[PDB]
Amino acid sequence: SGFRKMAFPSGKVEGCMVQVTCGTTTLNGLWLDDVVYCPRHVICTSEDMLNPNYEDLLIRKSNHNFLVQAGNVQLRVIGHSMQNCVLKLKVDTANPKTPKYKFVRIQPGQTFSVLACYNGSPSGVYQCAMRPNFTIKGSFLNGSCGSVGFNIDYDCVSFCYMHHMELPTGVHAGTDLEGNFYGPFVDRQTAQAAGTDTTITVNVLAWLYAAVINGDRWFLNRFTTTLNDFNLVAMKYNYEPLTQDHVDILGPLSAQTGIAVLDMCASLKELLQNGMNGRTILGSALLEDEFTPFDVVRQCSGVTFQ
Amino acid sequence: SGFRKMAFPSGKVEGCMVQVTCGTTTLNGLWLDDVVYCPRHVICTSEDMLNPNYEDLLIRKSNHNFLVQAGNVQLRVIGHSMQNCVLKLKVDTANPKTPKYKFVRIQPGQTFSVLACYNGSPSGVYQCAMRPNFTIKGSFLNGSCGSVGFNIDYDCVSFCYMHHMELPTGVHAGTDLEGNFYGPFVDRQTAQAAGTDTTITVNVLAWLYAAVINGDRWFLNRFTTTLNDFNLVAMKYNYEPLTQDHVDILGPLSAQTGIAVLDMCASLKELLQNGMNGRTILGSALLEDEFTPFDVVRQCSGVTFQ
Ligand SMILES: *[C@](O)(C(=O)N1CC(F)(F)C1)[C@H](C[C@@H]1CCCNC1=O)NC(=O)[C@@H]1[C@@H]2[C@H](CN1C(=O)[C@@H](NC(=O)C(F)(F)F)C(C)(C)C)C2(C)C
Ligand SMILES: *[C@](O)(C(=O)N1CC(F)(F)C1)[C@H](C[C@@H]1CCCNC1=O)NC(=O)[C@@H]1[C@@H]2[C@H](CN1C(=O)[C@@H](NC(=O)C(F)(F)F)C(C)(C)C)C2(C)C
Ligand SMILES: [Cl-]
Repeated sequence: SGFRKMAFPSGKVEGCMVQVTCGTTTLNGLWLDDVVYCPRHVICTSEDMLNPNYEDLLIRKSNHNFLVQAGNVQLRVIGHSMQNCVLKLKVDTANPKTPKYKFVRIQPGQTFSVLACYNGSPSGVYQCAMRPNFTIKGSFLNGSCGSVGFNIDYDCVSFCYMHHMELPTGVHAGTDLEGNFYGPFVDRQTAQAAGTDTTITVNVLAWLYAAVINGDRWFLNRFTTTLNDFNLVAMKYNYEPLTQDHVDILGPLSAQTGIAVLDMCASLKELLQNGMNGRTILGSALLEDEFTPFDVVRQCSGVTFQ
Repeated sequence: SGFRKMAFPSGKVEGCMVQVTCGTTTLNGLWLDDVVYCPRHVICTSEDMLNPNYEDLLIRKSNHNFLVQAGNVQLRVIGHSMQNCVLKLKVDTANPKTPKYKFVRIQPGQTFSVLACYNGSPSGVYQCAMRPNFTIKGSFLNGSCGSVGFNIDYDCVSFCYMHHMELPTGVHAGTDLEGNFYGPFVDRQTAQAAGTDTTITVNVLAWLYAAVINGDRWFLNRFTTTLNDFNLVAMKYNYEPLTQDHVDILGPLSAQTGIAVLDMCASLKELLQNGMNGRTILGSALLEDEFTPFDVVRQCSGVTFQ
């Protein structure tokens, strides 16, 4: 029993983290095979970052201008290219600790683990959700750029996030590993703000199933609803629309608990309209939307990774 | 910016996890050098666990009765001994991935990372606190026994917890790595309950400093208090007494923010007496007591591990 925000074990990713320095700018890189991936603004000074011309700064750089360290080992750069907002440095050494891996662009609502790094070294690990507004609610200090987000499937690391920047309200934006931002952000220091966020409904329902599984069942009412009535009531509270796909995704939890998805929807509608009235669910006084159905299943069914 | 419950990177510990089977009971073991450490009730059947005689069951076991697997590799046991509630299996292979390490018995209030495992494989990682009542609020399914808790200091893993059991209310109990339980629990299936828990005051204050650092400052009042008046008011709310040691421990955060500890104490007193009145601090609607001063410093100063 119990239900915690749980990250994926980080060891496979730890063995991929390097320090990248260019001029006086140092951040983190991801060393896979014989390529180091890092945010392309490693090639800027502070000054430059207000409105940088990245292809101009990069044309003026030679391989030797990039210092890549993996512990007390310098890796010689033998090539470099820019892919969108990500810089690729070819090195003369393939990373022996390269795991089985993919690059995935995740969808709003999907979670991942962030391995927060400084100077190519891990600080710690925690789970995040890609928010509907294409931000994450992270913990990142200066030096954290190049820190990555990932999922593990069994033996395979799916890299989905590389950290670039922090927006007002202390939320975070970055790219997939092909250097395309999530959301409308740009890698320059100018006024940008996150869009107004929404609550990930399917995830809140998953979390309500997690509660039931753990014996926290007070919020279950005797009623059902239609997907129609549910979506109308939830729109008022800034909840995303629940789709039939979302309903189908919730099937495993629904089947495990014997609670139809539209019954849980009725229970949630009552929580939204009536609030929690001094009560907690799974320790929490607010509804949690940063557990996916799969996360709930993994945690409550003990899925592991090799 | 941002403030997340962050675990230590798990890679050093992952390389130490094995599966231990004895008869039909399988759980996790910790492989350091040429010793595998696991809960001693691996040598029980279900039946046995209601009131086991561990030294009797163990005398009837031979080395070969313990199957230790590390991936698709069986490690031959060449010795076995019991230390309190922990079984030590000497194996014929020293673990090549053994990190620099210590065994520490942590104090109530101190945090650690748990690497939750099943069948010797990692499921995920999350942070916990040793509660004043010597339980942790974990996430552990059947098969999780032998999962360990740890801290990383730079390069050195301090192992402080090995998981044994789950109590009513879905909280968890276990041992240090010398097999002594935290708290009054015993490794047998009989009625045991956690003592009534208390809130870790020093940790809540640390978390209030974290909030200030992140710009969440609404709860700061203009007042100060004495350590005396604070401790009287906090006793009513089931908060632990704050000691001068705790005050001294909070010095770094106090100095960084310019807020005296007894001013923060005044702010907290007001929160306890008046509640939060619909407001959140760092995303949270309840006061959080599972971040230590050091955790706050690490996260808000970017301490890393090699
Ligand atoms: C990242 O570049 C980094 O860690 N380092 C080390 C270094 F200084 F050498 C480069 C940082 C990470 C930031 C720093 C503030 C705390 N948390 C973080 O995530 N990224 C940046 O500093 C990026 C790069 C320039 C500006 N910027 C920002 O994050 C800024 N944001 C914005 O301008 C805004 F649009 F509002 F989002 C800043 C104001 C937070 C500094 C780039 C190229 C966008
Ligand atoms: C641990 O032994 C384990 O994971 N495994 C795999 C196995 F079955 F082969 C042995 C489990 C972990 C438990 C299981 C329930 C979910 N979460 C957990 O942490 N530990 C136990 O099962 C221990 C051992 C016998 C009984 N027990 C308990 O946890 C029981 N608790 C109690 O009796 C009580 F005192 F209330 F705390 C149980 C009722 C939760 C099964 C030992 C030797 C104490
Ligand atoms: Cl909360």
